[PDB]
Amino acid sequence: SRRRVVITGMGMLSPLGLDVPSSWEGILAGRSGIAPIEHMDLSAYSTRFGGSVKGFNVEEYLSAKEARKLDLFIQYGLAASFQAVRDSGLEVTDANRERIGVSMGSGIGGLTNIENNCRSLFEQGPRRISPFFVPGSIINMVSGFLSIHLGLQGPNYALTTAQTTGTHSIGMAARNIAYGEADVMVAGGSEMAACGLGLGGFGAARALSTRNDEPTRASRPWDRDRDGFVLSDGSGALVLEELEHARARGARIYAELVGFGMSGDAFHMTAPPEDGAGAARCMKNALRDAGLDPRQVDYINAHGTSTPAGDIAEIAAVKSVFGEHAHALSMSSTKSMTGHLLGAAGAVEAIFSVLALRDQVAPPTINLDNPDEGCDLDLVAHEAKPRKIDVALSNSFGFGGTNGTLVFRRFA
Amino acid sequence: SRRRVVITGMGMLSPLGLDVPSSWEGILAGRSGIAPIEHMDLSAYSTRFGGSVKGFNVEEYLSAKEARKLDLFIQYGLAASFQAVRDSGLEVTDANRERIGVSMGSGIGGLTNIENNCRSLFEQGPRRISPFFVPGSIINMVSGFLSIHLGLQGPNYALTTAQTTGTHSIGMAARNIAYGEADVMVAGGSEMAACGLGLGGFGAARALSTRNDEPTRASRPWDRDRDGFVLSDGSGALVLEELEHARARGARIYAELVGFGMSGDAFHMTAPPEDGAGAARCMKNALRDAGLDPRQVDYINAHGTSTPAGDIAEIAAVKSVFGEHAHALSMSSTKSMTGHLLGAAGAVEAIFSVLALRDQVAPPTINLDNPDEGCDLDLVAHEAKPRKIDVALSNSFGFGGTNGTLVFRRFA
Ligand SMILES: CC(=O)Nc1ccc(Cl)c(C(=O)O)c1
Ligand SMILES: [Mg+2]
Repeated sequence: SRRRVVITGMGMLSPLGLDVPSSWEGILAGRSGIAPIEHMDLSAYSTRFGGSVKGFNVEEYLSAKEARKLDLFIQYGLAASFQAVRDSGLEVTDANRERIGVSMGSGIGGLTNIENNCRSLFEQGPRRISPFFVPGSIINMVSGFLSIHLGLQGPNYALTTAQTTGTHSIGMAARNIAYGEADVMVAGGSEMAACGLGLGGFGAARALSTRNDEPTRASRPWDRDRDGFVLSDGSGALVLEELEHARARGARIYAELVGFGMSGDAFHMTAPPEDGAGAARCMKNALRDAGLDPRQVDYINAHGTSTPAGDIAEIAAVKSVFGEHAHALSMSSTKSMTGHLLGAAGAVEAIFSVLALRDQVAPPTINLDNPDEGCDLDLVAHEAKPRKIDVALSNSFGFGGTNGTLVFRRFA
Repeated sequence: SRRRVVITGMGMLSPLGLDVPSSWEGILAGRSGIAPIEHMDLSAYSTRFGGSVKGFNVEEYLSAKEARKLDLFIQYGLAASFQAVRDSGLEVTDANRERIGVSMGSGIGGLTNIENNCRSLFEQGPRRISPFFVPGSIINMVSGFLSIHLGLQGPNYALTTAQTTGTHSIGMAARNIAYGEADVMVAGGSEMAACGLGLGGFGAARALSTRNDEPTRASRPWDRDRDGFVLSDGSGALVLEELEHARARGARIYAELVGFGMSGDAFHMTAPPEDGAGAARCMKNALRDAGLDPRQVDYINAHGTSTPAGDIAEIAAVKSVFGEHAHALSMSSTKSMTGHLLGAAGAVEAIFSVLALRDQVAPPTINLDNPDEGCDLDLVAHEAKPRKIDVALSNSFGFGGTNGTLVFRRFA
């Protein structure tokens, strides 16, 4: 006998914009946020482009003193969190602060800060390591700093499930509210892995696109010429709220969160099984959680990373769960435009799924010039598609075979 | 309709032993696991000792080839997880594999591997980064690799809540089972932060004991001469199981998990409030969750890190929650012997709390020569104390003001 959970605020940094409306305008226009990386020298690397956050001004959110302590992934998570809480109009008081929590996560966390501190350590020894190195670099410090700044005393934790983090963070936060452990949660994820270790680590695994001549064409989910994912930075946050709580204060409700599914593939450390069996189990678990028939799904925001094996596994899983209904729904990958924000991917894609419901439009899969063998569903190639969307699903599948699915519905 | 949750298996690597029985024998004997660190040169560091895992043989669990790809924190978490599943006697089958999940977490994760790959990048170049850098370093890969090796297809995730990680991992895993999302979970935490960035980062904060001439006396919770925590390595895992599921297969039940609390302090990024208000809120949440009178608590395994501020905050929190009953319960810090396993602390201390119920004994606080002002409870100084224990609490507090409490009870 679970409580209902609605979305009352959203916030974001992405390669398409410094907030949700600017990002979404880009999504509906089919704009690429992918460009050559300017913030470090990648002349000797096989991939020299990605999705950067452009023109981020941390002093809109933090003092220079505060910002110097915190890794960029924490700055980005706090920017999205602050935006979402402002967007919600929630007032934190002594009467409600024990009922408001935070679960903001990251896949990889503080790589840039670890690189910088490794420079000090190797060239000078331990005495030059920052006294703020540990608290400024660990993944739970978005949740930590947001709770201290806003006086949030509810459940305070952080998920780290690689590329599934943002999806699991939102799902588990929704369960906190549904089961009475909180009335409000700020949830989502953040990532800034564009450093030598990030580009070099994924480069060494040969996982990245190397289309340096045309970065905007590199991310091409389900296209026959795809050659790996595009690495991107950013953050997404949602304010999740118990429905009667939202109604009592006259909150603007964007959508309802009706289902959350999880599964493990138990298959391989990085590759999905060819048939997407774990992804299928995860989507079926999310529909059973929501009490929905597969035929009720109108739109899927795919994981769709532009990897050879991953994109085909997702078609196979959708065909398995939805049967002939797979030919009626629309499915798109916004990673075609944003690239892969890793731990933040599921958070920004949850927001895109909520806005697909608000605006009754399926975002395009750009760059889908020549769909690959078996890639024969409605993948919204090239241009956004206005259509009826009552139910939207968002998928994330990550290293270790860890899967998450969120189901959103229009709220009346 | 919440289901009951019991503990049916446990596993561990600690500074006292390579499994649960050897570690617990050390605990009941008042043995220190703390020694000068041998695995690197710390002559330039202000702290040169800690709790290392001694004589670990990963080849008892994994191929040498597989182990070379994995940070030590992942090797340690897998070892504890394998032990716990073997200890439980559970058989993974097609009929139950979707109902068995894993939530193994870490505070800092793969710092040694990230440091070593950073050294390769800076001194040689990006082509020397390991192709296994990402999957061998990120925190979700204990859950990932355990699910691949055992065939576990249920909920697969990882928490990272700094020094609260193991406690939160066990509590949220118990909620998964209680609410019907799984029937079995393997849950706990692992840590190996003894690298330059670890010892140097905590050293730069002045958080560590610097008692280099007497490492076995350094960790001295509530003692007037304490001067900071002792950094330690290892892992703990529990098999959590729905009660009817355990009974149906004739499982040996160690104890029941009856309560779980979370709270945020919302106070400071690293320091606890002097009055322990967040810790008190957390313990009250956990006792109400368990439907208990506070007078039912017989034993508290304290966080008890040997910090000036933390240890006195915990006395204040216990006096606030328990009133006159604070003088009737026994409370001890096993960190007096193990040191602080950071994200694994809550997992190993949950195991010690369960063994205090099995053996009807309060583990000692060693080194408690001169209890500090106001530290006037039964802190089980020096020697283990046999006594009646029906209910045991385990507390963890961490950076970002994150708090967790587990309540365990004897099972008939
Ligand atoms: C459908 C499915 O299971 N896809 C999947 C799983 C895991 C990863 Cl890591 C990726 C990817 O990033 O391409 C794709
Ligand atoms: Mg000792």
